[PDB]
Amino acid sequence: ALTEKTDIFESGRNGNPNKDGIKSYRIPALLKTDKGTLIAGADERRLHSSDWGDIGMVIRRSEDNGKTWGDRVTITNLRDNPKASDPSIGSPVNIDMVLVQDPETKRIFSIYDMFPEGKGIFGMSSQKEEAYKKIDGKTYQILYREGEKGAYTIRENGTVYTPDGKATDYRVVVDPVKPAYSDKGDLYKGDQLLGNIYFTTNKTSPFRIAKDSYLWMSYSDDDGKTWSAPQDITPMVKADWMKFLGVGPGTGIVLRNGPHKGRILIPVYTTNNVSHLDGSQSSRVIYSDDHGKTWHAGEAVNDNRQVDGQKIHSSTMNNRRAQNTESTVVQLNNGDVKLFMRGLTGDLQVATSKDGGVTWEKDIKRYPQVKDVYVQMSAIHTMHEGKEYIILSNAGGPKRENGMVHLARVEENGELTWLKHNPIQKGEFAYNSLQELGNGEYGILYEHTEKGQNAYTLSFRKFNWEFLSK
Amino acid sequence: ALTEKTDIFESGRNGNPNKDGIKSYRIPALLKTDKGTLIAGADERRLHSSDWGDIGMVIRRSEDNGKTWGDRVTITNLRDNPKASDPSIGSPVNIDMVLVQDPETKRIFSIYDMFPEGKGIFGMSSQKEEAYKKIDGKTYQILYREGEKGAYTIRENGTVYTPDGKATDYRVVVDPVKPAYSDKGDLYKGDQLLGNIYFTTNKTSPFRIAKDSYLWMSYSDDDGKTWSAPQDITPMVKADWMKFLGVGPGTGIVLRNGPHKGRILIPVYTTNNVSHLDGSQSSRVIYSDDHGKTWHAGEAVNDNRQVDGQKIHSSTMNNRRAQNTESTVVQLNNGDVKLFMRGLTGDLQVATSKDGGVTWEKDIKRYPQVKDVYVQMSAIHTMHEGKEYIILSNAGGPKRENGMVHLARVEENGELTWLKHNPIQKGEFAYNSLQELGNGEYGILYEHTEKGQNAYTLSFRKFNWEFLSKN
Ligand SMILES: [Cl-]
Ligand SMILES: [Cl-]
Repeated sequence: ALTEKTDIFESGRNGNPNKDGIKSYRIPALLKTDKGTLIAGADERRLHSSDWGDIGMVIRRSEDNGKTWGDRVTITNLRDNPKASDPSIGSPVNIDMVLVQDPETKRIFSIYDMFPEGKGIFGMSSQKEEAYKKIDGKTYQILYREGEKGAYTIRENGTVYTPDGKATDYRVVVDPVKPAYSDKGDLYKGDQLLGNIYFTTNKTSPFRIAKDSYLWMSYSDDDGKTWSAPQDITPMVKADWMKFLGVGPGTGIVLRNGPHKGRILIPVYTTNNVSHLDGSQSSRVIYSDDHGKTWHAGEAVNDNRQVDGQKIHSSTMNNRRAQNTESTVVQLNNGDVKLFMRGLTGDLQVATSKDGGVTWEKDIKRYPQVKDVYVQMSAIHTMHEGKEYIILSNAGGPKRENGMVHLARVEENGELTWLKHNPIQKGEFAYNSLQELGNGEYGILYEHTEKGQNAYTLSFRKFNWEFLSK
Repeated sequence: ALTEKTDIFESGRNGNPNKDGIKSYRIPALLKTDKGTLIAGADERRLHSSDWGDIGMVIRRSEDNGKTWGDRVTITNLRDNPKASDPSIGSPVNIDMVLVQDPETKRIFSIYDMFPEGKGIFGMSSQKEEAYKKIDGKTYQILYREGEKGAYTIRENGTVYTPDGKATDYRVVVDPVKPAYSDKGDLYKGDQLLGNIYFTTNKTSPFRIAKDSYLWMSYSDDDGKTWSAPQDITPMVKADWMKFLGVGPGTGIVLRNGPHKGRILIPVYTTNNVSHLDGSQSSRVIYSDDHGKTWHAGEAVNDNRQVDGQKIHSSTMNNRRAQNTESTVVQLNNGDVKLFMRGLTGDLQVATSKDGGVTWEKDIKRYPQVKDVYVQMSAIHTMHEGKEYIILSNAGGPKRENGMVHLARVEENGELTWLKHNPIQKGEFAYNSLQELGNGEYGILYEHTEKGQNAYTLSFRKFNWEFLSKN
């Protein structure tokens, strides 16, 4: 009914690095592929457990349904700034991935956040720094040059142009070739390596990008074995008013029925400049209708939402308790999309979209049957048999402890009735990612610590329907 | 050397309406056309002097260099909400115009603010209400229906579409036909008038637009005698983060030299949602390179501006003293654009663009020679014999009093050397608009009160180089 845990990504112990020199792993994502492979994704947090520092986006693959696992594959690992005073905040940062496979092209996507060097999200500029300029139709990333106000641009082949549109002999590595693409952003003047556009302190080159918040995507066409260079999808989805835009980590979906069948959905959330992380964190999805080539932002659950007898909008809100942050997305058989959102009510909050994740119904449903201690969760659609269910996993509480697997029935109505609640991991429990394995089996990859382990070790268990019904 | 004043728009006295039932006139704009005609524009503020209520955008024409003036022509006058409880805030509002003529096509433009019914800018929603939606390449105005969350849209022919994209039996008057276009926004079902999409209280129809801030444009091809229906240019220029976006009233310009020759420049200013009117008012220009067909926003003077050793951006700033609001724009012979900005320093603030108004130099120049009491100003380029000058008019102070005309030599590098400072109106003096008349003689339309006149009566005077040069 329930396997012992197998550690997939092992953290160090007692504040020290593990044998691989890594203190921490965080942020599990779990994906069952068309070939039957399991892909387990994580942040490899080398220096410490926080959402900054030197972090690699990594996966391991299992070809035997989770029994054994191959070598870590590093998707992306931006190089640290060797001149940074504080190495703990001294590297351009990637954190938080969402995995999903396109069932038609078989292409697998990892979408994750990026910040230039600094304390991650806390390293964003206090005043807006424009990150992109649209020139004669084409969108280019901006560079700021030491002691100058104007917006330089990174154009084709990575040639840097002056604010007034003249090509310089500066070049940015826009087609990285090094393992894990560690050369991305390197800045050259002709033949000479000068620095990196993602460095923001003690710079040895003239140029840096905006101190803002970015969304990157890498893809695999060989079942997770190798990965493309990162693709900067930010300007496709990030509105000018948005401060932070980041993923709700875990595993995204592809709509399997209705008019929008084939659409890829990725949970994300934003903040605004009015109240940032204090009162504006707002869930939504981004989506692709062309197999991951182009991306669009849906509306926020909080857009024109009625809260306490007054309307709010994700761009202007300042309401701590009306926030909804990281989320997990499921499509029902009736075509409706459900968004389960981390928040501050103490119980489960759920939004419904009838147009394939573009807009949301006027009310958020709350379920007091499922506690929410303000931590990430994952949920998946499952059939059994053939009655419709959703499995949702998160911390039971009262703190981030006692991992639970919750079973809901989806009524002919679209409503959910919570039937079963079963512990899956005693002790520390935080982020997690569920997947159907087939033949009545399910897998979960989750954050837990024991025996002095640093936050966190990511471990894998399998369970079956008999476990669910307990 | 200086004519006596001719009142062009006369306010009421002692808080009462004038003979035409109008309490107030405000916001002068003066335009010398290609034909020599003088167009004088204003807000005709019927009920009171404030930036809301029942206001018409009006002009008068002078064909003899300001001696006689014709009848008032009303460009736009949205109808009031007949069911509003408080008539003082009971009408959709237009305020604040900028005039300009395209020297090539001879088209004359009037660009002005619009708000739905309410207390003008103070009637904007406290949270963002989306005003436009893009669907299959086309941008549509949104309508909101009582008790429903979703965005209805006004599509082709004014037909209202449901949020899920189906045609309804409702239609909006998108091509208004009544005098001063007072039927604009009327909401019909079949042939029955139900109400108006600009009404926000005590509505008789199901739909209203976003409670936001809009920019409208009307044009004339017959020297100001008649005007087009208003064109909503907002979606071309208003970024998602912007709260207010409104004109810096007066007279805009067309660049006459350099790589951007022919560009129409219209001063505007924005606020953001972080500090709105308290800490974010920020000047910029909108512009057209295709004779007014399409419009674009330049960057703010405040965008990536260093202020006390720290950067600000117009979209995020909260700095009262760093604001710049209504402004007046001039192009120099060297091609630089100068933006003279209303602000809170006590003296003249000037920004410079080297790229035809799109981006601004890192420094704002302050000129101690010219006082600024926190009020609108105007400035024009002028050639004399033929050396290059700017004339700038505003209140000399200490309050909104003593209208001055300021003369600057423009130096080869674009610096301004202030030469002369002459009073042009004792007592009350506020908004104003200068033009070159020819000789050189010069005209000015300005706000002033005397004899108990309500804020304001707008008057016209001429002056010559001899009054300008006065020691
Ligand atoms: Cl560098
Ligand atoms: Cl109505």
